[PDB]
Amino acid sequence: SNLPVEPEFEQAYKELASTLENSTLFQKNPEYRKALAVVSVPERVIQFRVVWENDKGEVQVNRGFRVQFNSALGPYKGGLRFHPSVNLSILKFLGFEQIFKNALTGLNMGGGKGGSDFDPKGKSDSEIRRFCVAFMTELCRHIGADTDVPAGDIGVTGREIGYLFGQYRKLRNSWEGVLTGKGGSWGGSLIRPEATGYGVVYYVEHMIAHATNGAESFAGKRVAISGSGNVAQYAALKVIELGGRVVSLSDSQGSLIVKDTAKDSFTPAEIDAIAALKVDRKQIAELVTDAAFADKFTYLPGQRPWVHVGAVDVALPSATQNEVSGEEAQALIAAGCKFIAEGSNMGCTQAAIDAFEAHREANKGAAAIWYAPGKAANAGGVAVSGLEMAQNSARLSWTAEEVDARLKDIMKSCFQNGLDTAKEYATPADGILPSLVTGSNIAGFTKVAAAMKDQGDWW
Amino acid sequence: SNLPVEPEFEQAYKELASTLENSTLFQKNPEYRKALAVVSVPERVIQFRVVWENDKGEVQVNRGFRVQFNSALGPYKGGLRFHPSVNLSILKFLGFEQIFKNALTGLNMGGGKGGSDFDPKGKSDSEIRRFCVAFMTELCRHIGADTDVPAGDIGVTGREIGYLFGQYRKLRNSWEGVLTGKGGSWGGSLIRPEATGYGVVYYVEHMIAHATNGAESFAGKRVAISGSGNVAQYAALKVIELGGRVVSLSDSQGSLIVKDTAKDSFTPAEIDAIAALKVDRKQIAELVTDAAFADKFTYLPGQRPWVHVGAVDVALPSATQNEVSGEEAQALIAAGCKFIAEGSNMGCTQAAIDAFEAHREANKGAAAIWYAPGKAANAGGVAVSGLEMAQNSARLSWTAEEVDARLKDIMKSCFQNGLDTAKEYATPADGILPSLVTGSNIAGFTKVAAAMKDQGDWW
Amino acid sequence: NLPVEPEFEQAYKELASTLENSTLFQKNPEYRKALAVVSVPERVIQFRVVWENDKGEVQVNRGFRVQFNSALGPYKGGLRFHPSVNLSILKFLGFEQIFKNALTGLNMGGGKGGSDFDPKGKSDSEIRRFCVAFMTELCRHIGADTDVPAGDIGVTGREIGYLFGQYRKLRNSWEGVLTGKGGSWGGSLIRPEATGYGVVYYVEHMIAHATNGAESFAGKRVAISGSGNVAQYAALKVIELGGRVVSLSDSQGSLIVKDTAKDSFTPAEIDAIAALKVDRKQIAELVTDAAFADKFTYLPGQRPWVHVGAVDVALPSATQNEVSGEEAQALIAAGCKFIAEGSNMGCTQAAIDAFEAHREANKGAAAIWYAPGKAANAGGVAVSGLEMAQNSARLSWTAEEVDARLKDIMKSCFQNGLDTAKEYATPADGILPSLVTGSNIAGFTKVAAAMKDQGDWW
Amino acid sequence: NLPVEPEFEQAYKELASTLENSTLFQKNPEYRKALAVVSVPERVIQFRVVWENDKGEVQVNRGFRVQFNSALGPYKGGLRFHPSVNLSILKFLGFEQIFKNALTGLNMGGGKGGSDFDPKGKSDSEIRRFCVAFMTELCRHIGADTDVPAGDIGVTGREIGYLFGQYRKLRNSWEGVLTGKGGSWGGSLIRPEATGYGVVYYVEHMIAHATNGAESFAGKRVAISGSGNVAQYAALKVIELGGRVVSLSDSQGSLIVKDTAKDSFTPAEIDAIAALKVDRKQIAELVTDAAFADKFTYLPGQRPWVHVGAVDVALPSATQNEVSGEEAQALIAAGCKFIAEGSNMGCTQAAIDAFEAHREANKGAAAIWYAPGKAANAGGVAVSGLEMAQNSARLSWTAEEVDARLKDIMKSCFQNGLDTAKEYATPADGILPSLVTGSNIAGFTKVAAAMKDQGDWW
Repeated sequence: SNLPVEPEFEQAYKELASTLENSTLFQKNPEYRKALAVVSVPERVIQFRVVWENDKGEVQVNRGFRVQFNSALGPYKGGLRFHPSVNLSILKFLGFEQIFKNALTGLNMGGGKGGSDFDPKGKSDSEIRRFCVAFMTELCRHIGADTDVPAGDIGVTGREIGYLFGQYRKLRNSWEGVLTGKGGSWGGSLIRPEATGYGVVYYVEHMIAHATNGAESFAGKRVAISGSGNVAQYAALKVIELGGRVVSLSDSQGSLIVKDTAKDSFTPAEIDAIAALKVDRKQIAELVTDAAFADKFTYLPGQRPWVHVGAVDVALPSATQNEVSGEEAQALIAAGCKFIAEGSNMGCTQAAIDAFEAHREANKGAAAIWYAPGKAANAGGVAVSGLEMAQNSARLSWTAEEVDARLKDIMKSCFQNGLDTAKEYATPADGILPSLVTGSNIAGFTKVAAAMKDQGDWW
Repeated sequence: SNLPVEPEFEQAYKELASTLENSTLFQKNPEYRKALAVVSVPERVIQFRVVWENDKGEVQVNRGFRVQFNSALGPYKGGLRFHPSVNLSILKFLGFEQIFKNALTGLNMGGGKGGSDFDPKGKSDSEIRRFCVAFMTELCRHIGADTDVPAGDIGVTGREIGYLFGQYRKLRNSWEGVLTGKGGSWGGSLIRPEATGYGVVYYVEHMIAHATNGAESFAGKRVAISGSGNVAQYAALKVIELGGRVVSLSDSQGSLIVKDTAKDSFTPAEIDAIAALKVDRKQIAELVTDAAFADKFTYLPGQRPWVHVGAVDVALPSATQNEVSGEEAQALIAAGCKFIAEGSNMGCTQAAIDAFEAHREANKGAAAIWYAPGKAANAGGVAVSGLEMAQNSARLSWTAEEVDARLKDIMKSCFQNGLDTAKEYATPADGILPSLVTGSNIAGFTKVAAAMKDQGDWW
Repeated sequence: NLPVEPEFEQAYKELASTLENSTLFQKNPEYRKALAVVSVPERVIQFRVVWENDKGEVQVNRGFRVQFNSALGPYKGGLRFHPSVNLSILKFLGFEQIFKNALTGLNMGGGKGGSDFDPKGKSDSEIRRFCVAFMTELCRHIGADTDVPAGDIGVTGREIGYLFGQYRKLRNSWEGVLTGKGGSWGGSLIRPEATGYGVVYYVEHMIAHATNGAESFAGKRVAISGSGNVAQYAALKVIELGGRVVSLSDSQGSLIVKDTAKDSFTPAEIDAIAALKVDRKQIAELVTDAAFADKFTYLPGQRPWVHVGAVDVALPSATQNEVSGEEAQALIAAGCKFIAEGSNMGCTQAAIDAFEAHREANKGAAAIWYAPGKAANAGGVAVSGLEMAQNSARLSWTAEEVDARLKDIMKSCFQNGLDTAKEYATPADGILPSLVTGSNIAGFTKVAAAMKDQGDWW
Repeated sequence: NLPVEPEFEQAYKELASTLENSTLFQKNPEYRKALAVVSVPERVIQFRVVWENDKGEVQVNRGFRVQFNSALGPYKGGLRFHPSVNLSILKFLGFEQIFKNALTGLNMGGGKGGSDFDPKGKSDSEIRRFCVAFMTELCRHIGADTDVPAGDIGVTGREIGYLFGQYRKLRNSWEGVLTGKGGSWGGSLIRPEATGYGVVYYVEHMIAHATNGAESFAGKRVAISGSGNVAQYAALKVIELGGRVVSLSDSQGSLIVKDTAKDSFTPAEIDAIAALKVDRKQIAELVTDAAFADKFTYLPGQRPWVHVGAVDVALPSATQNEVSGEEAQALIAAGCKFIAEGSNMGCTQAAIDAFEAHREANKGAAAIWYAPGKAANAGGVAVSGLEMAQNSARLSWTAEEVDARLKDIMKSCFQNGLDTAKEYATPADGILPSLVTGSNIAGFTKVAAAMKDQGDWW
């Protein structure tokens, strides 16, 4: 060809094509291979020079980017990354994946990603404000509430969303849902901190409902969680609300586990204390310096929770990538684990995923461990961005109760899109649970592709 | 300096600064003094020539104005005034106050004010239409549903909102929530006539709930109302709905009071009759020409209701400015009055306000009379403007029931913002009710100020 | 209910007075309605300007743009960054711009803007940051067909640069949105020389009418004040025409030729004053050299008028209100016969009233003839219109082409003011027509008439 | 983390090198900061282009627009439809356009765009469909004050037509949004002749400086390559000036006069090569007639340089990289003293380094003098600016008016490059100043300086 070398993007494309080729989609719909060629070239890319002033009064140059990849199902939606590795290949990879994740939710959102090679590390607040102002001066003309609604990602938190929103308001002279992850007083949504964690649990509550034909739920279930950030904390609290017991949490240095995994659970106050050590970036281990905690928990330095919990029913890896091995996957299966969902991204290794799915194909219905990818089950952050834009449109804020109930419905849509897509295009044997991984890898594309066809984007 | 002389604006600024300096806000947040310098200079002022034609075919010149003061929490929101005194000083004063009132509600609304030195007095309907058309020809380019949403005020009623909306539609070729107080068939909201009056009562129903830990409500309470316009009429009807008894109403010429303040109440039919005398601009006194009314009410010419009602529990001044003196405030306290809220603006004199708050600091909890300023408790008109814009956005009209329930929730937000701000920055002694006047004077600024900071408008 | 704007109210009052004291409202009585419409600005934008100083502190200033009148063209007029700036002062300066711009004969409306921002003590980076903040809001109200601002006190080529570059980044368009631009990004030749040449061009036409062609600048002694581009190019033009330049001055004092009867500044001397002024130095520096100190007297703390001896022409080219009523009577006693301004509002009202009373009392060439700034000072504003014209043609005209159109403009301006005065302010036979009243009427009727045609009034 | 863009990175590197090897950064050290800012595009738009071929199949191509720099004007530069097109190649071509456009002295920024769409084998209807699809997205980023694209390889009058008509339908505006337009819908006279005349105009100025006016084109033997509008109008100009044209060529071979010492192509011969080229025919066809075959030798598979014998001037007017380092040393050995390009990037870097080393080793008229394309090749881009100027005037100038402004432009371009070289790349006494280094510096400092004034860097 003459095409640029884009290894991250070429790999994302190959992965999706590889999933679609392996299913029955092109056997039944051979013409959808054309959809694949079309969708894989972004509708629009803006690259732009960002000049800004540092604390020493010195001119600085960075590169700014917005990949507006697809808008068949709604306006471009997707995060901004401020990281010195950022380039078009990486944003094309992330933006391409964001199309199909947003689509998988059921919400009217396209896909996109942007950001900068700007490095937030070592920068003052004012440097971050000056760059945000310089960045949004160009970006403003390509985005807006009905066109493209960016959000946070690596190096873009509430602080940068703040500065970017202010500059947009000042340029466009308009108050609108142009960004998500806004502050609560200026168009933010309630249930945003809780979105991903709560969403993980609503997703698996849909899995438990389906697998067990309604006979079981989270009430009395033993849940092994890993990690202790946003996702782990709010997933724990939702499990407790639904009458489940969380027997573990972990940070990078070890696992905190209830000594009695038959009886006991983290309480909401124990989660608050964990939350208050994380803010002050201390180790979970530190809690067993007090007398109350030491009596109720074992701390296991350097250890993941999976082999140490005993009999468990649900596993919510919510710490990091590749945090459940093939081995500790067998250990969960052996322990009678029936539900595992990724709070984290790519949380399960290929070996762990293979073990779960091998088990799903050799065990009928409720006797299978059912695995759900993060793409599907950590989509709660995405769902609540949709609800922030919905609230912004009418400029009327919902109650926590209204936002929570809609997030649960949206997670039921993520679950049902995955289920239905598996049943059509990766049809399981009689009595076998459809593959929530294959379902979820395919569901996005088929909706985007049929929509592009209806809209004349391919024929 | 070189600044223009703006006595009304300099006074509004001094009053807010004086409230913030007297609290603990700058002791805990000294950097918010910068927010004060920034917020006090409007983001944008448009002044513009208005040329229009009178009934004699003669050219007329007036001045048109829009102060777009603040938009950190939403699009500019605030009334239009057509009055021969109008100038930039007065609109800056009103627009500045509107920022913090809208903010106090919890709704995503900035603040603004505009209008004209045009004098509606003696003008024909067609003159008012010609001026409205000439006025909106310039104003249209600076406003719109997501930018700036004006409304009514002195000299701008449904009639002028009508003409202004028509001209905007004709200029912009768009149907949108660009104005509030619209006609019911063209984007108006239900519960608009009832907004302020109903809102007054929902606010105090929140005060009664808090003060009495839920043990009391409006059911069986004796309520002294003054005035007989919109506010008094709908406040009365809401009190009756909630099982309360309204023992009084008044116009400029005297007070109509139930002869038996232990037993009796105005009924909804007696309010209809009062409403039908007001439309035909007659005096409440005139009702005691009939036999039924004379038997049930005493008319007291030239008298306010406050000393003449006996034992009363709630007082809703809803007539005019400075309509409850220091003296008639002691008389309400002595009568066991525990709740007073301003339906009217500045309804209580400084002396009355001081008496209420002196009583609040010397009496624990439910034994205090609790006073709420109009800024807080008459915000129902503002709340229903928010709900009109919400309905306009989707172009789907709510039921009276849906609008009423949301107004009650919004009034609970006005109440809670005032409470929480008092508890933080004017912390009462143990067992003392937080100051709803101080709370409500501060709550607006702290939300606008922290939002400006998040958005980079000051640092 | 109106706010008190002294400066504006004064300028409206003296314009009213010039029109009342004429045949205008006798012949066209309906034109009284136009004065009341013209006097209220079509549009005013006031805005918050938040910017960051070199210590990283948040600073807050007020931005303004007065869009006074657009009957004859897009709004046009300078920006002023000065701590005295307010709406009152900009309305006053903007009201004037309407009639100045009108008198060039080009399609330019009138306006004025700026900020109470104080350039004094500010670094180049603080100015760049303020200019970025300022244009961020201003950009949505202005444009090459809407409103084309320019420089003034505290807004030089430097600020015009930073304002242009921010307008270009935000609007993503390269257009004649601002005048006074650099030679390589839409600037005009003759732009440095425009006001100074223009006042001389105008005065040339005065001397020809007053003497029926019998005198010129040739052999005239010319007192000039100031030492900037305006005083420099006014002097170089006087010299080219055979006149003698007897004075220049800066803020700290005057530099006068010892022999004001026969002697003169040279182009070489002018070049060295300009050399000093790029280096921010005083003209006093020069009588420290022996050659200059023999030719010239330095007068600390003085303007030149009282100190030049007998003189024929005065061109105030320094600052506003630099010719008092007393200094005007001194110029009359020194035998001065022609006075027009290189500086914006150089002459006080007391000075203008002295000149006009002298003109009414002295037949023909015996009178001192004053021309108002809206006519004689319009050389820069004229070349600002030719800069717009060059930007819209996408070409840069030669210095000779710009200069040719400038000469033509200043002649049509002189002629309009004289002919208007002869029709509506008909002087006593042998009295020089009022170029004060002629120009005021000429500029007011051209605006008022176009407003009528366009339905701004009836 | 940056992507590898060889072409771009090479062009940045050789520009850096020319600036380092000079007094520029000694005199103006702060200008180093500008090189790093100028080198990153202000804006790049990449977009999907979906279109339908003659079998009704969906096709997908990549569209680009690089908006490199707009300090000096709206973005300006051609579109290329060629299957090799990518962001790297367009950045390279766009970076060059900044400095080419700057050197015309008109207000034009720089840019470049196009598509990997392959016109080869495509019908007129497929091209129309692709042009409609392409402009459908491109239109929102471009405009007569924002970005004015033009033709290049694979984008001829035909594509400019279809692009213009789609822009007009979508934007509902008739404006100078594109250059290279047809004579009846905003096109310019001299647009066919612009690049060929322009290279000759520039070379005229070279021969005059190198010989201090003692030689001209008169009696010069001129080897030309190519047979398009550029080679045709370059030849007709050389002939008008008394020069002799010894070669033309197309892709399949050269056509050389047998007697390169004394003989020449005629205007009549040029007319017939142009007759053939409208009919898509080879220049080889011509020595099948007896008259031509006696006058001329055809050389299959050859460019002319090695084959012309002794020659005085070389004008490569065919394609990029058509003068290797070897062919450059052959031109030096044949006694060639002046070389400039009619074709975009005709000379290889190896050729340019040979010419510049020869210039540094040979005093005065003994040196071969090479002029870089950004200076000598800017005739088309110049007339593109005059096409914008005509569109904004709403007039069509005569051929003589367009030609007059073109001569003036190419003279100011030559003079800027010579004077810049004499200031910052001062040659050894009797050495010809580097028009390579002079032009590079001249074009970089005009852009860098306007960027500074406008606050793009400090």
